[PDB]
Amino acid sequence: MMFLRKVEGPRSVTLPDGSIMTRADLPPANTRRWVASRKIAVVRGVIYGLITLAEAKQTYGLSDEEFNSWVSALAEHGKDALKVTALKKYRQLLEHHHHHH
Repeated sequence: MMFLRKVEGPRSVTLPDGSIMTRADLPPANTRRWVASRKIAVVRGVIYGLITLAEAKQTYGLSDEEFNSWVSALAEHGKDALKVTALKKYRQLLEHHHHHH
């Protein structure tokens, strides 16, 4: 089962403004203490780095409102609610990824 994203060598993803993080620092739903950086790392890590919210909800979904509260903290400006960086990208990307030339 191969994916369109050839990622393995990089090992770490870069968040829009949050440096690089690996697939090892991901809170495996359990975790111990969910701190701000810890929570924000989940939403940015799963959505921007690894998988879709389908898997991120089944694995890292914990409580749906809880997950929303992380995104809400990352939103700040909620007029459009779609202009949220992590969500806008996860939404816009589905409509034409790019075009390699």
